[PDB]
Amino acid sequence: REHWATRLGLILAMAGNAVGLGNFLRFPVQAAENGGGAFMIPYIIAFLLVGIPLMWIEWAMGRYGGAQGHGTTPAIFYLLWRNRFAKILGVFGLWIPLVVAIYYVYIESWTLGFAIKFLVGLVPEPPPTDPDSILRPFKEFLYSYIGVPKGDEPILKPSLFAYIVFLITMFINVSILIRGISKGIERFAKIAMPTLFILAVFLVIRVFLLETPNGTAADGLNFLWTPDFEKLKDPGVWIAAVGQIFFTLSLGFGAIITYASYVRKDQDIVLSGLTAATLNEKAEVILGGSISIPAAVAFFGVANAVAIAKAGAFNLGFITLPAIFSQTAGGTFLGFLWFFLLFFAGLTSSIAIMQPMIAFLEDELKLSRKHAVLWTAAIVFFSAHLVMFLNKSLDEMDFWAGTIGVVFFGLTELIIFFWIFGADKAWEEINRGGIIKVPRIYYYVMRYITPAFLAVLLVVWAREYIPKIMEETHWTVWITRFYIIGLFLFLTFLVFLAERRRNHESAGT
Ligand SMILES: CCCCCCCCO[C@@H]1O[C@H](CO)[C@@H](O)[C@H](O)[C@H]1O
Ligand SMILES: CCCCCCCCO[C@@H]1O[C@H](CO)[C@@H](O)[C@H](O)[C@H]1O
Ligand SMILES: CCCCCCCCO[C@@H]1O[C@H](CO)[C@@H](O)[C@H](O)[C@H]1O
Ligand SMILES: CCCCCCCCO[C@@H]1O[C@H](CO)[C@@H](O)[C@H](O)[C@H]1O
Ligand SMILES: CNCCCN1c2ccccc2CCc2ccccc21
Ligand SMILES: CC(C)C[C@H](N)C(=O)O
Ligand SMILES: [Cl-]
Ligand code: NA
Ligand code: NA
Repeated sequence: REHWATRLGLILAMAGNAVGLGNFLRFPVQAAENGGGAFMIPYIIAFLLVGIPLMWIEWAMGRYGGAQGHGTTPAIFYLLWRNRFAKILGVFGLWIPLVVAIYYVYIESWTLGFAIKFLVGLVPEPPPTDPDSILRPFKEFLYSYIGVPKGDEPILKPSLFAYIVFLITMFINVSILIRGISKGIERFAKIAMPTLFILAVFLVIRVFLLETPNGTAADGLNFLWTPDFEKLKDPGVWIAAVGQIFFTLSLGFGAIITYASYVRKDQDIVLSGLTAATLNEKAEVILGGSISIPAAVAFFGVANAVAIAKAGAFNLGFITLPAIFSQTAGGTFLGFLWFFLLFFAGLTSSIAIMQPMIAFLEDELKLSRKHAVLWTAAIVFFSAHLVMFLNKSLDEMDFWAGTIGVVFFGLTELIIFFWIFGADKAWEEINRGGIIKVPRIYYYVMRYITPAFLAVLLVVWAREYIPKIMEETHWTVWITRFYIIGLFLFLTFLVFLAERRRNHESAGT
């Protein structure tokens, strides 16, 4: 069994797991689209009532399972609840991270592609006034890279460069994962995190130096950090805030659990878990929130910045920011640093969502690390073609797996660990070996508050928001739904084979 060599490696690996594209690309959009400061209140509450408690729960379930040679939920859920059904529900712990990896790695490859082009200076050349004359060249740049449709058809035509970069991205992910936990994920985390931090701070510093006739970077911070209690009664903001919390902290993806399964039985998961969660939040609200938003508001003002965030989730990070940078000396290089930052941020997170499948193949099907990594890479690479060529396929996978799936799974793992397994056993398991104890009140939060909070959230969602996404979408969404449902059946079949394999082994022993 592989174990994290050092505590710093563990923290930086777990921090690398959480700190990713969600901090720098997703958070800014979610905040701006929901009133900025009006989004922060529910976000902070969601972090305290959902983020923190679930982080500890996943670290606990992981370490508990790893002690018995299991790093994924199909097996761990069964250990906590001896029921054939626990194995089915556990499949989501392999499905979610696999589906998310299918589109996450692709988006990650974009940042590598852009980074390369911006470094070499193969970027557009804007006409020397007029906002549209500045932004259009960059919009075209993105649209040509990923191949956005021009006609009436929902078909994408990625550039050859984009495709080749995706292959390289997969290769880089494999090169790290194939070396294992300590010599792969950990070695890399110790290099990537410090780099990521320096790049992020440098960018924040450069961004503040932005002052135009429309505003300053300070105006952006005020927008993001000014309370608006008139939206606290809006369910949509709460759904957005909770969704962001889950995504940014890697909760409900089965990633934290798998990583924690490599933590030694005696090791502290309380302080370690809290540190990883805190590092992510700092990287999100302080770093992530201080780059994109302040820069957009500085050049276009609050109103226009918000409109740009509402048009295309990728606008602000792949079109707007590099466009804004292009108007300053060394702006192309600054764009390179922005995309290089995103690449490392994503790379440290993509290896985390691919490890669960790898761990399952090693733990349950007894495959060698080499074979487990290559097969996982093959499944992701192949499946990724659907996201690369079918328009809005990405949007669909992100919803079922990265949005609904994670909240549902988060509630499932809590119920299984804190209700079925036992609230008092769970509590003991979480605190065992801890350098610090979990505050007493959190017992009540985990047992009553968190589950009730997520239960209400899921109910409202399925009533006033999801029916539209089941009756107001293009027919091609069914191609993606069909395929991801097939992935679930495939994983269920593997769980079944793992059962038959273990049974046969128990007879020979
Ligand atoms: C995975 C099973 C079959 C995959 C076939 C992939 C064929 C990719 O084909 C490539 O697509 C690129 C755009 O994405 C084009 O730019 C290339 O010219 C084209 O050769
Ligand atoms: C550097 C790591 C991967 C580099 C892949 C480069 C793929 C280049 O691909 C080429 O790009 C040219 C534009 O630059 C196009 O005009 C060509 O049609 C295209 O085939
Ligand atoms: C993902 C499920 C199916 C993916 C099918 C991808 C088929 C790619 O097909 C290729 O597309 C290229 C343009 O991108 C064309 O230039 C090639 O002639 C065509 O063969
Ligand atoms: C399914 C996910 C992506 C599918 C991309 C399909 C791109 C198809 O492209 C089409 O391929 C046909 C042959 O199959 C050709 O006869 C058409 O002329 C060509 O436009
Ligand atoms: C509305 N569709 C775009 C969905 C994808 N998306 C992702 C997903 C993974 C990593 C980054 C992002 C950045 C853009 C973004 C913003 C808000 C929700 C989802 C997303
Ligand atoms: C899916 C997770 C690994 C995503 C990561 N926590 C991020 O914020 O990008
Ligand atoms: Cl290109
Ligand atoms: Na994050
Ligand atoms: Na990361």
